[PDB]
Amino acid sequence: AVPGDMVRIPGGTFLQGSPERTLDWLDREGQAFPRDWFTDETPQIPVTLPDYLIDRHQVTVAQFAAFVSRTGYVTSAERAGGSMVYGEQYWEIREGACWHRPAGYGSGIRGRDDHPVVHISFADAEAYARWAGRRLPTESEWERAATGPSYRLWPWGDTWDSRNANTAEHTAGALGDLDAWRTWWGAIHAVQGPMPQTTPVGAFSPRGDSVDGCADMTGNVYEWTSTLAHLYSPATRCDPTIHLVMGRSRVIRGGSWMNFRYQVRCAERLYGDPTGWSNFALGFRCARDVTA
Repeated sequence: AVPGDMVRIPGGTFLQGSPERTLDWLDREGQAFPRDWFTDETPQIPVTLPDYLIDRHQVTVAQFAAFVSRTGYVTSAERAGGSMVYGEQYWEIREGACWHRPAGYGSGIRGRDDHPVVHISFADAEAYARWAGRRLPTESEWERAATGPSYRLWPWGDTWDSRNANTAEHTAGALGDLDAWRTWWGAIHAVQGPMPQTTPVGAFSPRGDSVDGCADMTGNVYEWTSTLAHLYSPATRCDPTIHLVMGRSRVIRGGSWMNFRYQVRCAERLYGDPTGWSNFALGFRCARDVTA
């Protein structure tokens, strides 16, 4: 039996990572990051997986609330008294920030039932998945579900469309140019506070869905995987801050509402501190062996 809220990814072998021509092309595009910020996607490696199950949607607020309701679970951020938000200029600790106070004391989740839940630490996410009789996806399971059985830049193919997902490409597009966006970012912080601009899970289906049926693998919230940060070959060379977290951080995928197109690709790698750190743009979805 396959649960109604999961989809079945068929087993096979796929090329995990990004080919050299993609990095060449990002080098040509006038985007910020030097090449060695993307080299942790290289070289591509053959990865064999069985059939496996992955959630169609990111875990929502309403689902996390049911978990807390029935178990009494207290999240890392609650224990710490705060959690990260992106402020006027930098990431910041926000007092009281947590899944039910996404912007800290004075905010709430009224009417965001079906949005992805955020301020989820690595341990929060594993606790939920365990309770649900499931687990986190590995990095390999996540990427295969995003790119499909052959390589593509985004879940829907190689041509960007700001309409297919919840990213900053939409919002900057609407305000007219990257400058009006930065102004806007500043202005909405003054009053409103640091509110996540999440969207209801599945709101862009089927446009932005992956080939196997996963929604929001692009943008909305970052997503935890169970994979400890590692290079695809021992000779891969990246920015020293990426090397620094290898073997310590867990892998975070998908990009978020805050990202532009190159940080929401199927193969983009990000990393997070698994020991209690969390932030207002990071959640998760679950996965399962076909047979538990």
